[PDB]
Amino acid sequence: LNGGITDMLTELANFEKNVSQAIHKYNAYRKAASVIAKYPHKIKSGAEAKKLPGVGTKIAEKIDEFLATGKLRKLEKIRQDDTSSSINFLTRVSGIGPSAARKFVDEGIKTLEDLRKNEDKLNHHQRIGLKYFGDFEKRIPREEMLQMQDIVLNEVKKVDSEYIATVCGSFRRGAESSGDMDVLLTHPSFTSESQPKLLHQVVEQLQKVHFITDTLSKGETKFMGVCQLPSKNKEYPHRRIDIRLIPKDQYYCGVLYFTGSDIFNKNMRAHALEKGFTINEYTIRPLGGVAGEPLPVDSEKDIFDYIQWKYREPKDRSE
DNA sequence: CCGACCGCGCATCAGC
DNA sequence: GCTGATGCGCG
DNA sequence: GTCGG
Repeated sequence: LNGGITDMLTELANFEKNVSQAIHKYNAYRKAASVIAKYPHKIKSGAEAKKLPGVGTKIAEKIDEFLATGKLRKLEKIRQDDTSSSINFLTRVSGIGPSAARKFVDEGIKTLEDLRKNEDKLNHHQRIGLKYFGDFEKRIPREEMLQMQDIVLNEVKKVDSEYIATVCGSFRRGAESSGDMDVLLTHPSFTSESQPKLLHQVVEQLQKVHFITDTLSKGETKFMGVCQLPSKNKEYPHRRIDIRLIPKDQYYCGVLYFTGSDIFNKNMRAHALEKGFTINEYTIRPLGGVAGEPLPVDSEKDIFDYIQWKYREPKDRSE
């Protein structure tokens, strides 16, 4: 409906973040693009959009110019500037942030090919990001997710039956396609007052059956890496998977949190306020304005009960 | 007018 | 070698 | 860049 405007804003956001290294402007722009995309009328002026939360005076000028001229002068000058367009592109490589990008580009490294020539100048995460540059930008069709979940839940169940695993993200809301695979893991012998190699044991199994192919980073609670579905002798693209081990007594707060949507938790985090509780990523604690101890949570329903809110199916949690 | 705008786990580096 | 800072990715 | 205290 307003495809141009939201593209323009998203270009602007990518540029403040990657090139100006001004992350707050980056979120301001995308915030603005977020609300404008969710606007059931074709915007007809800057002023019109100004009535929106997240759209201020400056973005309003840009919308008038884009509407009037079909382009934005600021963006043009930016696209025809090799430095900032080459820094902006390099960040598409996982492991290359604003700072690394600019660094490379200062010393001539501008392209994927320049990166291959210089593999010896990238860290491990970066090498892997370079390797799977195309694959990481692909979306994961649901029926692959489904198939991926099956192996992950299946291989966890096989290390120790007490393991609990939940693939969250938009996928848990039944979105047709995901961007990565986010699994939350926990285990009875693991609380806020508590085994030695719980995550490891599971990452290994998944490696042992050739499902996990590369590790970006791995510690006692968070795993970031790459996986791939087996094929029938045209191989599947490689995909990003995170795996997070969480204490059992905060597990379900976790699940609720990493299921979103961002907006659903917003209207919930800030509805539980009305009713006298503070929800966060870890716990639901009561308010006295001082927060008491965390309450027991045995499921997602429990959290919904505390704020006496009707339970909302992950699917219907779009907002 | 002026500061907030999430803040955390892991990898790596800067400074001893 | 150790400790704290920084970069990066991510709900 | 936009917001709200």
